[PDB]
Amino acid sequence: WEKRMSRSSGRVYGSGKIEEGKLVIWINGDKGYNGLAEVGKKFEKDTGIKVTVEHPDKLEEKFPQVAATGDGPDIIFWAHDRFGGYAQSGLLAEITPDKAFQDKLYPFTWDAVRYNGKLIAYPIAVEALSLIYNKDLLPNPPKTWEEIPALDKELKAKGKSALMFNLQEPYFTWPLIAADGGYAFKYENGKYDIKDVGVDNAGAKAGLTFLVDLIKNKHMNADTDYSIAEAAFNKGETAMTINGPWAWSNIDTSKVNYGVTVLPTFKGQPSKPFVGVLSAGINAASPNKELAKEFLENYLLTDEGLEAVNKDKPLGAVALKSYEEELAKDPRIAATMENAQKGEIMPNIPQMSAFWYAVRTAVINAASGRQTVDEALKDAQT
Ligand SMILES: OC[C@H]1O[C@H](O[C@H]2[C@H](O)[C@@H](O)[C@@H](O)O[C@@H]2CO)[C@H](O)[C@@H](O)[C@@H]1O
Repeated sequence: WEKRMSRSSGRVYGSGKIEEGKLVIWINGDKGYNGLAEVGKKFEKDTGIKVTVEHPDKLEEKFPQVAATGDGPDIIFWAHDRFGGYAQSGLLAEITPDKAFQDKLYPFTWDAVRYNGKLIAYPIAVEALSLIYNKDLLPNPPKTWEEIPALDKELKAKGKSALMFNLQEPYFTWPLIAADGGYAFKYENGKYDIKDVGVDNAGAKAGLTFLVDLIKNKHMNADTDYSIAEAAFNKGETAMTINGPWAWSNIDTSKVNYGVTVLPTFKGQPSKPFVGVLSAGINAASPNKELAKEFLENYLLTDEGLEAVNKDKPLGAVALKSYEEELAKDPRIAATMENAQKGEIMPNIPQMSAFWYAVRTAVINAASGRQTVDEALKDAQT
């Protein structure tokens, strides 16, 4: 009864699900996938190996599902935080760059893709949220979160608003939650403590309460998502937004005269955005691991490869030492680094998936009023 009702009963996955002799790459739709496809086409021109870049919706949830059956892309791009879960499930190949190649990338970026002593992805770029502001509406961005309500009252009189950003993904609210003490998992003595979650302490509660108060006082709307905030800022309807380097391209196209700067402080403390390392993992069921290695090491992670992607959508602070130096001049990147400094590198442990889902629910429910801050964060905690 037990076996025969389960899909696992005498189950052997089919062969040839992932096509040998080509590369399929998944990357998020807010990244420079058209630029990545340019690198892929160069690879095809040189080597005859076709590269297909796709940007599926919710790829970070689709990948573990399809890869578990030996299907999916040869290469998956995502922030490093999801990869430990993939690795634990046996979905990622350990990557084997030689010492010469490892020397080309910053050591801390290799650390972000290390799991149980193994490298499980290639690091590409360091991402951190910054405060983005309309210099025409706001020549001087606020130093503190606390002064934003007063700013909104000013701009509401002019038919504008102070601030809009994605409230549907907890990634964007985390800088405020972590500012005065909130944390995900406590890193102590070489390991994250999965029983030590800091989403319901005094600091986290204070931060989320300030967010909820902004909404209660009609300075923000609870259902604002990525597209709503991006559209509003790039139309010049709101003075500020919170976003990463990938967003700069659309603002460059917009008519907005904008700047990128340090996130405001909360209770005198710097906002602490979670830092992500955009990373490329190789599917453990791929028959093309040698092709993937060649593409990633000798085509993408070069000055020419990163330039192609960066020209589509800015990567931020790239992990490649040689190319990072060329872009260090950019004040937007400098601001990105400053915020990344003040923040924390995301854990990559398998528990991150559940953590993000819990905090997503908590932030959405607190913001919309489905739950109080105390109720919401209590649930998020273990
Ligand atoms: O909001 C939870 C979400 O946060 C992070 O995702 C970021 C990603 O790192 C960025 O590159 C960009 O695409 O925005 C995303 C948020 O919408 C985590 O990496 C992710 O695992 C988590 O679910």
